[PDB]
Amino acid sequence: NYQPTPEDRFTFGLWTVGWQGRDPFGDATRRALDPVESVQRLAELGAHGVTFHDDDLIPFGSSDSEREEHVKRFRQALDDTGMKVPMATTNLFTHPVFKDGGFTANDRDVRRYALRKTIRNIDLAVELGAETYVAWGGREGAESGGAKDVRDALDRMKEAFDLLGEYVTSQGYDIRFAIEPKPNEPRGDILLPTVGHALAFIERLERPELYGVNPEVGHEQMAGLNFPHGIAQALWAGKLFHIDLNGQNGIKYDQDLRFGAGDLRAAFWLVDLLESAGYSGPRHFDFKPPRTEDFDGVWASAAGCMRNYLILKERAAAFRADPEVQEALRASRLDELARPTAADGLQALLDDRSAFEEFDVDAAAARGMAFERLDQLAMDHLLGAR
Amino acid sequence: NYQPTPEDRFTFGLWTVGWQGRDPFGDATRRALDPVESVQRLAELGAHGVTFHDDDLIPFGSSDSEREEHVKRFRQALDDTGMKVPMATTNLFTHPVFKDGGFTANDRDVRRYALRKTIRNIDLAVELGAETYVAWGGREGAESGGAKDVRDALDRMKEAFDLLGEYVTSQGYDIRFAIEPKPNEPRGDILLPTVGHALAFIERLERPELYGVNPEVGHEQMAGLNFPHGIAQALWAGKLFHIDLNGQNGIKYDQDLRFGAGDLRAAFWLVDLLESAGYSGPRHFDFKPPRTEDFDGVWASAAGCMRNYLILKERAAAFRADPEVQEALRASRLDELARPTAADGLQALLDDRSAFEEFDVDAAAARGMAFERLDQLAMDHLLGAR
Amino acid sequence: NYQPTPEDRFTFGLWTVGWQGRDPFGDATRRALDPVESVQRLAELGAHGVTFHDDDLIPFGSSDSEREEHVKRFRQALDDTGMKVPMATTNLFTHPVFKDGGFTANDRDVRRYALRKTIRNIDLAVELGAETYVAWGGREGAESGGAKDVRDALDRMKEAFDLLGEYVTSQGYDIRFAIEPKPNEPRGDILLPTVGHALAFIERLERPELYGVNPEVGHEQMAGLNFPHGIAQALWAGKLFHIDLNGQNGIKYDQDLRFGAGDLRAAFWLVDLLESAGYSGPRHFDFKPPRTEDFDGVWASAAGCMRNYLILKERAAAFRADPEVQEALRASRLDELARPTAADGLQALLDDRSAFEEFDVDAAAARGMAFERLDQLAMDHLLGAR
Amino acid sequence: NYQPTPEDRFTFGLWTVGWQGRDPFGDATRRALDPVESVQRLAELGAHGVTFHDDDLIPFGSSDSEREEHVKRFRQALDDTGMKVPMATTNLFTHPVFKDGGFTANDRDVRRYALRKTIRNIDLAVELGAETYVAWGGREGAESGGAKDVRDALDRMKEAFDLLGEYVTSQGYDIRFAIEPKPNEPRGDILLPTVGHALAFIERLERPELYGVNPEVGHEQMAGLNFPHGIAQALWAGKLFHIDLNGQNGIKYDQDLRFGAGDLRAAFWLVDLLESAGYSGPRHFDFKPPRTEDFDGVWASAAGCMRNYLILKERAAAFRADPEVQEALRASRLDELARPTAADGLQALLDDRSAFEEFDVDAAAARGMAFERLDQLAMDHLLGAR
Ligand SMILES: [Ca+2]
Ligand SMILES: [Ca+2]
Ligand SMILES: [Ca+2]
Ligand SMILES: [Ca+2]
Ligand SMILES: [Mn+2]
Ligand SMILES: [Mn+2]
Ligand SMILES: [Mn+2]
Ligand SMILES: [Mn+2]
Ligand SMILES: [Mn+2]
Ligand SMILES: [Mn+2]
Ligand SMILES: [Mn+2]
Ligand SMILES: [Mn+2]
Repeated sequence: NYQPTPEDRFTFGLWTVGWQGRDPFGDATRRALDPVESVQRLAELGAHGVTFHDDDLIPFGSSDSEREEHVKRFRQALDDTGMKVPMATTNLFTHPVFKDGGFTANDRDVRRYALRKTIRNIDLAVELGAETYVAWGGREGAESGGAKDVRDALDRMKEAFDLLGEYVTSQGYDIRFAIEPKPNEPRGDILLPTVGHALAFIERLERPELYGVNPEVGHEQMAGLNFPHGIAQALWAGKLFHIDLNGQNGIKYDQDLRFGAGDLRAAFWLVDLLESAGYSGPRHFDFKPPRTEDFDGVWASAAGCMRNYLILKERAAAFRADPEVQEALRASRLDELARPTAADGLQALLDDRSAFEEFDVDAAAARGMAFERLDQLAMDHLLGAR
Repeated sequence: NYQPTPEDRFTFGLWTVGWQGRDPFGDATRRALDPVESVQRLAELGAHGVTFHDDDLIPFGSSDSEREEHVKRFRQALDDTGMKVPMATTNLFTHPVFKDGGFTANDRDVRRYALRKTIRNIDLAVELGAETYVAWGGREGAESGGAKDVRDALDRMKEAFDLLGEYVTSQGYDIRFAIEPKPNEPRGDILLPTVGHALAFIERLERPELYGVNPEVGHEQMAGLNFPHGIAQALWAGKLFHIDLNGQNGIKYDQDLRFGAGDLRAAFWLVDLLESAGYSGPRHFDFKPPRTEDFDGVWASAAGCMRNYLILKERAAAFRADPEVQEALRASRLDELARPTAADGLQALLDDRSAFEEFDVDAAAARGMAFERLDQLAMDHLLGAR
Repeated sequence: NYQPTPEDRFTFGLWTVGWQGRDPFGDATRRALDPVESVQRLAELGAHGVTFHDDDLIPFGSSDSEREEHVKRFRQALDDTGMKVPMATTNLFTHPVFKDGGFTANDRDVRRYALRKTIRNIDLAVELGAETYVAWGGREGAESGGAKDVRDALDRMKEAFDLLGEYVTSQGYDIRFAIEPKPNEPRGDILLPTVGHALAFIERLERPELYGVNPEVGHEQMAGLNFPHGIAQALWAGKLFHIDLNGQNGIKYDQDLRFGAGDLRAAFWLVDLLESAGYSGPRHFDFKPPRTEDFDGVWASAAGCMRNYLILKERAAAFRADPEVQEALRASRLDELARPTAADGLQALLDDRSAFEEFDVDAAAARGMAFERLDQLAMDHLLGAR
Repeated sequence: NYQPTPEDRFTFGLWTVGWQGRDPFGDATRRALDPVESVQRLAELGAHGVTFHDDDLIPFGSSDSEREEHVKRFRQALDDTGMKVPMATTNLFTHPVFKDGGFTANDRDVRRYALRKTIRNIDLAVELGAETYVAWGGREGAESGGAKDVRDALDRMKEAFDLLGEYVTSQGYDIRFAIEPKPNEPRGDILLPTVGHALAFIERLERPELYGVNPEVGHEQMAGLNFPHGIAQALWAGKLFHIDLNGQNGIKYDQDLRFGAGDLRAAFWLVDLLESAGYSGPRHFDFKPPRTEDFDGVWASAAGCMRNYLILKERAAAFRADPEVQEALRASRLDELARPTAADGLQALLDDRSAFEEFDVDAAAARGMAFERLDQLAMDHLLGAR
């Protein structure tokens, strides 16, 4: 049951199943994976494609011949499996040069390098067919207040993204950017810490249409925020270009659990929203198989990502299609929420005694919203307890 | 020492010093205050002005004669003291009619009422000289996923704010709006939960220039965010129209402690930023004297708000003016953060071998940022330990 | 399906379904309920019993004749329905006299009053058949550091609980105490903030056997803790005398959602643990129907508490009984976790070369734990997706 | 000013100043330090001593000759400087063998190994003069519910600590154990997650007098708890055997900032408590110089730890000695908090009409606590603004 196929558009980063298990208190628990092997194993599980940071595919410091060979082998794996590469990104966080940032490093020479590194990989992303180029500015931020003037850093961040937009447009590329928020970790505070901050920033870029967000479940939950609500605001803005799916337990370090783990009900409401909104992008998993696992456990955890999406998709669809739930949604006035407040216009509102002098506030206040009955229908559907 | 005067522009809501101490587990511990008495007592402490929700000044349900009389008495107090009213707002949260929201209530008739209530108070705010009209949508949101379609609610929220902008423009008023984020409480999740989400939303209003944010220290800290960073992003966007100053200890219920309490170092960095940026708006306190206090303690806590601002202003100024700190800022490359990354242009960057093929990554990585020395200078200045 | 009956031992506080919906930003949205009516309505839903604070049953300030009459009517309702009263407690938080605490108020006369108030209600609890007397010290704590010397407050708290133990023993009562932790709200920080702190404190009481804990799902989750783990530690200590069941979304104000709402997977693991451990106490709900609801919604939300417990009980049982899961538990070495590390004794361990000089660390490190496969079996069982 | 000397008892782990800066998203930014060099540099800053994990001093896997040589060199550095070694600990977290735990690993052979590893290092700790042996069970816990039966794991944890107590007693050693709580990271949830849970656990060990806690500032703050309050409870229990000092900003990953950074007011109240209680143990820093720093910044950050302690010690002493503050403490009834509630005894309390029938609740409720004035005196003292 709940068997994924490539038509489900499930994608995985190389760095997900390839995570060796190092952590700040721990050494690797797994050997490195060849990207060719992860392409093959993901395909066999029913994935649609893979994504990469530059340095996941090509070791940092490679010669041009080494680079060609890594890319050749990867392309052969993609061709052998039918896997796609819908998204790529830059690693602007691992190398010590990026310890104060890439695009917002205090050192100008590092900012210029970060841009050159990114632009080299945009070209490769396009080679490989990617439609989206993600940017997670994990090193952009500070541990102390004097270290980083945030106005100046936002000026630098805008320059960087505007240069990248100039570049793609100069080359005639179709690729679009997706900025990935995170509130903290590895920096004490990261710039553009939530979906909202990233959306706001994009509106000040010179070509805003080229940029959207890549929200990650666990990242918004590291700020205690409602991930489905943030996704709804990104969809409302027309900016959900890509998404990272995983699990998180609240406010703590970035756990990157498999999707469905962590906050299960938020996963249900997320799937419900993506499906009802007709989101057409990749269902991408940015997760890490726990370091307790061997390779068999890596593949089990990846399979579980997809399985849980498909279970939740079935249950959300059944919820929305249930006449009893449709009834309950009307009883809770979700239909009224979707109608304009004052399509009659401002003057008409001002002249409507039913809106003020003759509004019976107590009668309106007495009306229950019937939200608990609706929510228990939702729970019953999620649990298969109807 | 650190004596405030009206020229410091310190303001207080009527509902701050007037908070009777009810909480969800507790009855009032203080009698209600007459607004006239709080105007007088605040003036005597050196405040510049006061702010109000409609229902703080005029009891809900008042007749026109009662309303005139409440306003008359308040105006006399303002005239007796020289206090100003720079901001007002609407109470769209206390009355049970607003239990599912004002502007985004599922019930359309409630949304229309909320707008009429607001517009009546805009007129009064303008009467009294207010430059800013705040909106805190504390009831906008949900406890469960099916109860609120956030796309539809954002459509309703945009209609509401666009109608308010149509109204002010129709009347020729100069007043501008400031949306106050909060992530949760009283709703399980509140819409526009952070500065970023509110900034993003404003960009989609029909007349965005009429709207900014009213960030509150404790609200961003309820999401674990860096309040000075969020203020910097609001300043970068040109949208810091007003601010609420108070204290909070992290991620928990909204504490509304006096300013300086809660996160003291964040208070220092906030003041440093407001002063270095030349923020010219009110320094408004949205706080609650703890319910342990009698009226003497109310006034002590209000005085402490202002005192702590003035202490932190002195220390931040001394930090920035210290030649030793100026030196340390250059050593940490804060000067370089403020210069353009690539004013030479994209092509020039692309053709600069110093940015890639001949960039010595290891040499750059070895350079320490010197942030800890800078931060300990900051600590020494804050503590008066230089 | 999932129909509760009194044999399931589900209990509710009067203050749960009777919550009028006041909050710190909001007035009541529901009328007060007569305890007689809530007894009747709960019984009809299949509840086993009810619990009370003194002031829920007898208005504060009642005369002896009024008190007798309130108790008479309540007893008639209990007799009419077959409902039980397994637990009672004291309200040491609503009245302004308790603004700095009951048992740890700085004012000694308040501490003495708090004790007298409690002892009066212990007598009534015993009258009504209660086996457990809960104490939630919601006002014990501080908003500022100088206000409360915690060593001195713990001395006062120990005196108070030791006096209560002297009292029950003097009267020959069988009732036992259960201390309910909470980390914050209404105080900035509450004393005994978690299960662990309360367990530790109990060990220093003069008659520790008389005292256990009453952990509440949402309270431990307000500190970001794992509620099932804390329950396991209370069970390990022999101290789970009572429990409060509800839902919470992480680190924020105390939400008191219906059980099953909030962290659904934690609810599953909680039920699994209570049932596998053979917890024999009440399954008590300390929840609040959201203030959006009318009375119909109150009863729906109460019914949902019980329904969700029963669904999760079925799924947890099925998980543990599945041979495939039993296999997976052995593959993950849960059997080995349950065997003694060194029943051979210290000397034997010291002389065992297999434990050190000849332990093959790499071979052991290579063994995967198989936890992800186990967890996806758990997920499949919870969702009814096997 | 604020110059530390060895008599201040400041200590540092080798792993603090020696942290190379690896993090889960980042490679090392600093070379490894020779322990000899850190001993020398710490001594020159005015430190009293150093602490170590086994694997900080002796590379994992060393031969007996290599081990002797590492220890010889370290002892020479200690002798050259007069530095002490008051505490040591075991690394039961870095090596992949410990991926599911040391003492509570599911694999029994790993649990036995963990014990042998610890016991070898206890012997060395004693060699070097240590009085305290810390245990931080960072790998004890789980990412999923089925992986770890917490009752069984606590049985294993108790066996392990009881075996260690048998060992020290068999050898006639004076050393005592200190269990270090942490709520999460690297495991999704860690067992014994707070001071309270560890204190409770200790009471169930066979020789409880041999065990205390080693609380860390940032760890309790990762659960949003009040660190000074938790320290007060550990002192009340007689169990503050050691402490880890650092800084943290709330609920997020373990930051390990220098002491004084993070929550500054909590640092002030902590110092106030340690000094007023006469804590006589090491003032140990478990911190990490941020990876932005070079070696000069490492030493600056270490110096700042000590400086901030000494500043806060001066300010706390001045607060407590100020007659004005002494007055304010009496006005807030801190004197009354320290007197017994009912030294007259239970019967006397029961017969005291002033405690109930003739207690004037309203008069008592009207009395303000004067906490805000007290707290602003505290703020003025901290800031040097008296
Ligand atoms: Ca889950
Ligand atoms: Ca403070
Ligand atoms: Ca749930
Ligand atoms: Ca600080
Ligand atoms: Mn992540
Ligand atoms: Mn991601
Ligand atoms: Mn607030
Ligand atoms: Mn506010
Ligand atoms: Mn609760
Ligand atoms: Mn409770
Ligand atoms: Mn730490
Ligand atoms: Mn530590």
